[PDB]
Amino acid sequence: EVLDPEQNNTFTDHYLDVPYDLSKVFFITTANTLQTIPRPLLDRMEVIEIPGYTNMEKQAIARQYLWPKQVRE
Amino acid sequence: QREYYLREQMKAIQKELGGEDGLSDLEALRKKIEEVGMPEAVKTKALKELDRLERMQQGSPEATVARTYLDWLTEVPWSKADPEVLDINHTRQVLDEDHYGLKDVKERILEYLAVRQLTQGLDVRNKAPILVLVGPPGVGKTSLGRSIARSMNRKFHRISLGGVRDEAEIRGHRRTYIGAMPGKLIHAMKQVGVINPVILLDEIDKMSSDWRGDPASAMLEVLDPEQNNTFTDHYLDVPYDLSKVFFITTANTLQTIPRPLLDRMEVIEIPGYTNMEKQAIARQYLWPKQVRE
Amino acid sequence: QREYYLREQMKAIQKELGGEDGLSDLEALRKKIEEVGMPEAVKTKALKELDRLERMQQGSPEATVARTYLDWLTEVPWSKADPEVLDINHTRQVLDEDHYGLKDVKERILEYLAVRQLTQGLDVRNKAPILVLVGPPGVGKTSLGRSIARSMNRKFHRISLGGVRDEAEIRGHRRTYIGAMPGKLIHAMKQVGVINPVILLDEIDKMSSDWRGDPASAMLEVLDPEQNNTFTDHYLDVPYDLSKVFFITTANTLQTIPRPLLDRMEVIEIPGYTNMEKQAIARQYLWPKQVRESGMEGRIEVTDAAILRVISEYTREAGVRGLERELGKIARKGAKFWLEGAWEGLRTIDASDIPTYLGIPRYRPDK
Amino acid sequence: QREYYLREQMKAIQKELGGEDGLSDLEALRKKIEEVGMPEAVKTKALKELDRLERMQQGSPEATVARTYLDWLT
Amino acid sequence: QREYYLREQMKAIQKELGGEDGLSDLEALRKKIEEVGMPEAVKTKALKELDRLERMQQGSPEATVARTYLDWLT
Ligand SMILES: Nc1ncnc2c1ncn2[C@@H]1O[C@H](COP(=O)(O)OP(=O)(O)OP(O)(O)=S)[C@@H](O)[C@H]1O
Ligand SMILES: Nc1ncnc2c1ncn2[C@@H]1O[C@H](COP(=O)(O)OP(=O)(O)OP(O)(O)=S)[C@@H](O)[C@H]1O
Repeated sequence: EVLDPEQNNTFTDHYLDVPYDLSKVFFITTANTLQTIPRPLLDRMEVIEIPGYTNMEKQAIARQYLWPKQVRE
Repeated sequence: QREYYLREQMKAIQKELGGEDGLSDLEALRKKIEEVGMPEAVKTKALKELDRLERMQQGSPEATVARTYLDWLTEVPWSKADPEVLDINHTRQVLDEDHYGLKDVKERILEYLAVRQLTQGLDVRNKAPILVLVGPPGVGKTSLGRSIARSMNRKFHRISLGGVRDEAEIRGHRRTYIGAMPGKLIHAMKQVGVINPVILLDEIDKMSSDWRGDPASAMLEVLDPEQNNTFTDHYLDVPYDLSKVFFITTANTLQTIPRPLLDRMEVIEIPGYTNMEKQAIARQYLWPKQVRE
Repeated sequence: QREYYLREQMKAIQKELGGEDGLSDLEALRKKIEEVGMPEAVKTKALKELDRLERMQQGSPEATVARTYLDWLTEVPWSKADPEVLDINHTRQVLDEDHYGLKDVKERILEYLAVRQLTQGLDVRNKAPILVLVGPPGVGKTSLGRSIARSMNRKFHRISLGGVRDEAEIRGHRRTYIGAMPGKLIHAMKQVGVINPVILLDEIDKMSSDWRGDPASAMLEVLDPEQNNTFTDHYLDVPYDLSKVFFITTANTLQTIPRPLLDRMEVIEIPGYTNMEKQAIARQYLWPKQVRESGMEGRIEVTDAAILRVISEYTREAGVRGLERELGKIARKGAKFWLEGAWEGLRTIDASDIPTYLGIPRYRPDK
Repeated sequence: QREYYLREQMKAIQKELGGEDGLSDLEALRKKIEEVGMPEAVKTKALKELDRLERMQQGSPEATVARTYLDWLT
Repeated sequence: QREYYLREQMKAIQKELGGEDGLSDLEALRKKIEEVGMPEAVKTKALKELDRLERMQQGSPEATVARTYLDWLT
């Protein structure tokens, strides 16, 4: 009910007996596999797969982000 | 002369300690009970508990309980209804404006209207359908409910039963308790103004069911096609008829519905679309929507 | 002190509602208490609570509690019963008008009536059996309650126990609370006017438990025929007799009924219907009521072979809700065909015209 | 009579703290219930709950539920 | 003497707001304890939970708990 992209204009919990509007809120959900998400819940979300890094972009991350941070701390 | 002079004295005592109520709106409740619906046993017990509020004094914490019971009892509709639409062609037009395909559901609605045309007063039973729409996760069977409700010129209200686990959400709590009020059905019948709504029960196959909470066995006598004209709440203790309510329920599978609840409902399969149907849906419903937005 | 003075004059006016408030109380209820006919200990408790409903003033929150407890104690039936039937042939003829088949249940009811009519002098008898109807969904369990109650010329009341979780529905709350109502059983006894109704307790196998106990423990008190003659709720502080009530209960399976309840019950199983039984109850019961409700009577009919087609090739069940949904579908299609051009007389639906009305068959017959 | 005068004194204290302040509670909630941009179908429920609240007892076990509900709405 | 003097005052007040001995309680269920059993520790405990029902309000929930307790212990 909270992630339905057509019907979350009217979300109703049990304490507030009124419909509340959740259509403007930017949801970002995080997972690490898709197999344990039930199929009606997976259909409501847009998938973006982040694959894992190669060695030269690991070098770029280590030069530009990780090593100055570990030096300052 | 003497008895209405006695009324003059009690009026003097009342308005010198008047609350702008206690004689200003108790008799408004007296007028409002008698003018709206309310079969005879209900109005007898209602006037019985109306004449035993007047000697509470608000300054009576049980005066709140009785007045809120009366205001749940008078604002739930009794015999107020929307007419049936006779233009079956106009209903066909409005159903074709919203969705592509889906001939089975549309023919079900048009046959309901054809039956309601041939009964223009015959003293027969008027029993509204109880449906379950079953299909794959993407096929539109939630938007179809309010498309039906707009095409028939009826009122619409949606209830989500997706994670509901307690029985106090279908029926209420008793009037004894501090903050009690009825279940979602009586509240939905109060939000809607009539006795002919289209109530979408959003997913009927996802209710929790164990030895510590099973609402799926309290949905029996809500969806019973023979006995839901005497549905009894726990807050209201009068029998209240739900036999005129057009209930549409939705599910993705039939295996997780309890078997005494499944055969209460007429099952309409919605199978999933072919490539020509998806091309037509994409041409005249989805692409103009995305281009506008 | 002004407002004390003012409703002091109001209660002095209440001494002269009609020249007195007595007719509404000491003379309302003192007339109503022996107008009914009530036992002696409850008469003692009623008189020596009207003794202090006498003394107090109206309006104050200690008089409304006592007055509602006196009003609820006056309108519960004490020693008033419907007459007993002495002709079991009339009971057999009434039971055969509402249902078809179901021979063992009907003859068990006739055995109970014969036992109670032959035995009215030894005073161990006349404990009514706690009947349990067990079967698949769709067989006539719930309808037999009203059919049996019409057969014995008694009054009927149905209580649904499908999702009852609180124990305060069976046995109520004490009348010292700010809101106070009795249980559902004594409310049902107020609904009927007699001491011997037929109470249908529907779906006893589906009661839910909670903390503060489960309502099966409170249900065991009323449904045990050796302790239900002194049944005590908490609203009424007195024992009440519920031994003359004929209880009928329904269930779908036995494995979820509590063990101290199954030891006091006599199960009667309803097996499910064969095809000849299904077409008999479709000729006699389902098809006329599906044609009346469509407004198509005198305009469309169906043969026996067509009903056998509908049973064999479109249903797989034990009950008959699906069969009447199919017959209602045929009546709807006829009602829609009527509006797009009428006919005279009545057309008769044959077994070769069924796929026009119901579509492609969904089960294949054996050959 | 002494403690009657005591409770009557403290009731006189609470009905005017500074100049007024006796009714800053429900009148401030009446202001706040219309300063926010609620839909009308929620405003009707809120005003009916507040009118049902204003007859009650200040400090009842049945008043704090309604006041907490109105606070969650505001 | 002081027992039936102060209870004589109990009687003389309860006679008009109660029409003579009220409820048959409060003097002779005091005598029903000595005619059944009992160990003396049980007897003094019964007298202690008996004498707390003396002035406590009739129509209150705690009194009924104490009432059924001393009636079932009897
Ligand atoms: N035939 C159709 N014509 C037009 N729009 C359609 C059609 N079928 C589906 N849609 C659209 O598809 C979307 C999904 O509809 P939903 O009713 O939400 O599907 P749903 O089956 O109810 O999802 P769940 O997971 O089963 S609750 C909606 O925006 C519909 O408008
Ligand atoms: N032998 C029969 N003769 C006539 N009508 C019957 C017969 N058996 C069943 N029916 C009808 O079948 C319908 C279903 O009856 P019910 O008693 O409500 O079923 P049920 O056994 O109570 O089902 P559940 O799921 O346990 S509530 C009613 O309309 C009955 O009139």
